[PDB]
Amino acid sequence: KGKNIQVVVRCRPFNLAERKASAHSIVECDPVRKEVSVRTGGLADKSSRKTYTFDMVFGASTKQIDVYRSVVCPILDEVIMGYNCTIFAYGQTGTGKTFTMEGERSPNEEYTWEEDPLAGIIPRTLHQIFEKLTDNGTEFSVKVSLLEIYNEELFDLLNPSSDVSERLQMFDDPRNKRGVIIKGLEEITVHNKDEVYQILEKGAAKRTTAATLMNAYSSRSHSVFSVTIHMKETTIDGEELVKIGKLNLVDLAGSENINQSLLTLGRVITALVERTPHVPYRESKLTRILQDSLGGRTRTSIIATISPASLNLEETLSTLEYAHRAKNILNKPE
Ligand SMILES: Nc1ncnc2c1ncn2[C@@H]1O[C@H](COP(=O)(O)OP(=O)(O)O)[C@@H](O)[C@H]1O
Ligand SMILES: CC1=C(C(=O)c2ccccc2)[C@@H](c2cccc(O)c2)NC(=S)N1C
Ligand SMILES: [Cl-]
Ligand SMILES: [K+]
Ligand SMILES: [Mg+2]
Repeated sequence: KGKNIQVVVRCRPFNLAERKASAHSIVECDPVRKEVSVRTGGLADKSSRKTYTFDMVFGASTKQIDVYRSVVCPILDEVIMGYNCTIFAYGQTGTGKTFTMEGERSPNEEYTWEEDPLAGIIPRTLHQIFEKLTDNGTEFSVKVSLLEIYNEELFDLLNPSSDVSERLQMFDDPRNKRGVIIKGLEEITVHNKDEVYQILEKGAAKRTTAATLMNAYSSRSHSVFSVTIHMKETTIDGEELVKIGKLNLVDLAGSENINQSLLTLGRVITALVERTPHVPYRESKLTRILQDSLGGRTRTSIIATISPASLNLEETLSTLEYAHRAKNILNKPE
């Protein structure tokens, strides 16, 4: 008892701009063999390709529901059992980190947020939480906070009584040693499924007001969306089980090459896989906050997003090489 960090790769399909220009892919996926092959240069007539094996692989045709049913539901269940799980998204801007985590809405109001097929991890997860706990006989309370880092300043994106210019501050919990205390960050209680949306949307709004202030805010900022569940399960025979589960959904700043947290994460990951005594957790806010998610007592997953365009070959390969090194990181949950 321990468990490796599981890494999945998700290629995005071509957009219309790429299709109208008869875009040809330099990427291939074999979910069955769990491999991703990349045409590192040359022709489809004859070429050289680089292959990588990950814990899971999802090609361009993969829909949100697929990702949720495969990687998220199983991790949500662990969370409901009373554990800590963290999921990430890593990749160059434009590859789908935000689609994956939050997703979007189908045009012309064709749908309600609960059935929108374009929904990503965050909302589908908040919807199931109520769907699975209200079902059985469990007393629970759910909580959410959306913390984001920009050039090492922390921003609270869900306090509708504050503005965002205000940075919050970080301190170490004298209680837990692999933890920090973020003074003032608000924790919004989601009383029921029909409250989930406005809460998200509000964060959407505060965010667009963050984009006006900070340059490239959506590309250079790290987003940590946390949902905390307090459950008091009473079995049918009548036993009381008091659990506390926490899930962190992190949308990292684009990997494309200033960002102290991005650089540190890579250095922390290097130390962990190279079994180096000192792990530079403290050299960045992101890594101190999420210290337990990297060689800690939390179940971690990294979803690496990539592009199929030949224009992004170089960045696509850095992302794979990076994600592939992560696989060797060891975590001990209980
Ligand atoms: N898996 C996908 N399926 C359909 N569209 C996608 C997918 N991944 C990315 N896209 C599209 O690509 C663009 C890149 O989106 P985004 O999620 O914002 O990327 P990033 O956060 O990595 O910068 C969006 O317009 C989005 O709709
Ligand atoms: C607000 C919001 C989302 C979020 O998860 C989110 C964004 C910013 C901060 C916190 C959460 C997500 C979404 C939500 C519900 C249904 C859906 O289909 C897509 N994507 C969009 S477009 N919206 C409207
Ligand atoms: Cl769906
Ligand atoms: K896909
Ligand atoms: Mg984004």
